[PDB]
Amino acid sequence: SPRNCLRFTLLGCGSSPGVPRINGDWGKCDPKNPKNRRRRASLLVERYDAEGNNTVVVIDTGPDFRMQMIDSGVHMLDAAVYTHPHADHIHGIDDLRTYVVDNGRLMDVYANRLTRNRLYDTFGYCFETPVGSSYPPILSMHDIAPETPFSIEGAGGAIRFEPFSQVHGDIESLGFRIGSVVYCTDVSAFPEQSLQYIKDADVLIIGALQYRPHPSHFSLGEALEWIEKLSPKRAILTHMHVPLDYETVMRETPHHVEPGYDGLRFEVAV
Amino acid sequence: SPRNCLRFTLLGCGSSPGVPRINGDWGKCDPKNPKNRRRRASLLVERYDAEGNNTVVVIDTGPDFRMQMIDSGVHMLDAAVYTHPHADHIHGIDDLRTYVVDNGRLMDVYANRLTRNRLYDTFGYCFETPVGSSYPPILSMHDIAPETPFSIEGAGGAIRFEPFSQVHGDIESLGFRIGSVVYCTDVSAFPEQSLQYIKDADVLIIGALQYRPHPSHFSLGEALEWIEKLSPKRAILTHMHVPLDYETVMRETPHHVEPGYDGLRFEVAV
Ligand SMILES: Nc1nc2c(ncn2[C@@H]2O[C@H](COP(=O)(O)O)[C@@H](O)[C@H]2O)c(=O)[nH]1
Ligand SMILES: Nc1nc2c(ncn2[C@@H]2O[C@H](COP(=O)(O)O)[C@@H](O)[C@H]2O)c(=O)[nH]1
Ligand SMILES: [K+]
Ligand SMILES: [K+]
Ligand SMILES: [Mn+2]
Ligand SMILES: [Mn+2]
Ligand SMILES: [Mn+2]
Ligand SMILES: [Mn+2]
Repeated sequence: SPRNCLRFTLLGCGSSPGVPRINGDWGKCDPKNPKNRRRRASLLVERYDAEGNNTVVVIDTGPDFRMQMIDSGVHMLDAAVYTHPHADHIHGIDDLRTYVVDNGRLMDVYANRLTRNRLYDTFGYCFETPVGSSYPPILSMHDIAPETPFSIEGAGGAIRFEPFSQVHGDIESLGFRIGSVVYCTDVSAFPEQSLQYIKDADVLIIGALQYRPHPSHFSLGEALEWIEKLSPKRAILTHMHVPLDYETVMRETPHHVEPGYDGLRFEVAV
Repeated sequence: SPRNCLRFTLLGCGSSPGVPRINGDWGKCDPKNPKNRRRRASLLVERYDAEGNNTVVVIDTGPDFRMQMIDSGVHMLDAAVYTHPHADHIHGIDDLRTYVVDNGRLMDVYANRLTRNRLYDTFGYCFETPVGSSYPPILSMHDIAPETPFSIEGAGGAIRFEPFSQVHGDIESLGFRIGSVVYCTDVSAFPEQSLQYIKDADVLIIGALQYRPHPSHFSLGEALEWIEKLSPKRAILTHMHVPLDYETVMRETPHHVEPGYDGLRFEVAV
């Protein structure tokens, strides 16, 4: 059992349609390598104390959330933190309901104004019972904003997040630093003020969609450029689309850089 | 390869949180029997011609839709038909996008007014590009209503659906007859006018949630009562929650009645 650590699990490392796409398209990925089967992008963040008690926080609840949590072996949850309101990051939100019953209290969720306002539109019944329904709400909303740290409490002690702004095509997404681990998905550019949060990470988890440019995400080359500038000790690529084959990308990248895979898990000192 | 037939695949046969729940709760289900692992409720409907060309229609696109379609081995889709606007039946809707690209045209979806109006609220971006976005819409909406048959065209020939009203707790859901196969999920009572569509089926797929009463679904006993009255040649139970173990329910039910399982597949004459 883990003790005296943060533990991170890469729940999903795929692009918005997953790998393979729903039509069975693997792109250039080797279908025989299980590491190329990719769920939608999400990160589990845990803190364990000396006795193995844990605080558990998920970053994003996409459509794969339920299977991600089942397969993680972690059976409790303290909070959900959201990057931005795109389908692949939010459409598994209803599956928070079981934990509300287990915990006997609303699930604390964390989101910026843009994300929160879209969740209210799309998933109002999670916040407020609509006319003609008997379903109680399940979520308790908390604001977050770039450059304002926030902490989530739980049985393993507090987990402190440092959110920051990312450009994501035509909208803003959030990245987060947790200790010396940084999570940057759905990003096409980093604003100058965000650099302090992303440099000198022990582990930088950074989105690299594909080889060719895309308006909303870094290409592999752009991600590598950023990794060279930010000098993380280790980098892990995420939000990888069907052009990016695990073995191939492993070869093409520096030794301290690797494509992620679903279930990739590591512990770090608190 | 299939020929000259309708083919039905039970894509999912679970209750709204799946089996096991996200917290790893299997209830009374034997976790060692793969048939007890249940995705959210959905049915694939295909028509094959003499040369093996197919028309493909899905009933409901819940969170498991992508994996359901991948695992089905069927890599194309002509339409989606919706029963009612509950999370477990609609929150995988974004994953229709790949087929829109493949088909070069909007995905035809079919829904009653209640369902359509909720989809417009929750998933507006699928119908109409919102302010500040460049994402084109992906869906083309068609009305359906109880007692009004409708047909979907495709490469395998037309598939004719006969929709009818079901009581589902505080709302209405739709059931459908396709030839002599009937699909009745999320139903707590059948209105008198719907009986003509449900009697004398070759195969009746009918929701049975659990043993104890529930306001929104038939219990196993209630489902069996209905099966005795409607005299289907074969019945398959669906939308089964964690109290209902496959082997156990198999024993407890008449020979012509069985609990479903994900991937359950059969062909019938056109
Ligand atoms: N919930 C939501 N999803 C959107 C919206 N516009 C696009 N999407 C979906 O969000 C995803 C964008 O994927 P990305 O390439 O940023 O990972 C796709 O699944 C796309 O269909 C929107 O306005 N709301
Ligand atoms: N999309 C949507 N889902 C709902 C609403 N109210 C309840 N739900 C969800 O719909 C499901 C109801 O499940 P049922 O027991 O009918 O299979 C649960 O996942 C529940 O959280 C609603 O107003 N809209
Ligand atoms: K490498
Ligand atoms: K039986
Ligand atoms: Mn994304
Ligand atoms: Mn995005
Ligand atoms: Mn349901
Ligand atoms: Mn329902």
